[PDB]
Amino acid sequence: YDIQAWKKQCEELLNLIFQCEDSEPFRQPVDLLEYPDYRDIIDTPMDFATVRETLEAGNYESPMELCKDVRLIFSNSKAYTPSKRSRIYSMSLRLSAFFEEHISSVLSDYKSALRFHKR
Ligand SMILES: CN(C)C(=O)c1cn[nH]c1
Repeated sequence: YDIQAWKKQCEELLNLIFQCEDSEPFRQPVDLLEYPDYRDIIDTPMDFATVRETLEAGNYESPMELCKDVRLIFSNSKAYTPSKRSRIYSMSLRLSAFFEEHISSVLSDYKSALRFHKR
């Protein structure tokens, strides 16, 4: 029932994601010189260094907000990909599966702790 535990749990999951080779295209903002039309397709860029920075600055109130930004990294890749078989999109699906498998308990424990707090 620790209401603050999610933060270190998210920091550790971000460390795992950064050690994963599949995260490389998503570690920093998409380079507009490499993908000139990126902002014509994507309205809200997102990347793992921005998520880590937001977390470390104390600018996420809950793991749900962090989860929303991580899911936006994956939906941006899906929207930008020219093919469902592209290399970078294929990496995003594996990384998404790994992130969802690990964030599930973080979200569950946080919501349970918050419900206990207002019991
Ligand atoms: C990060 N990035 C450039 C992408 O998500 C992408 C998706 N398909 N091709 C490139």
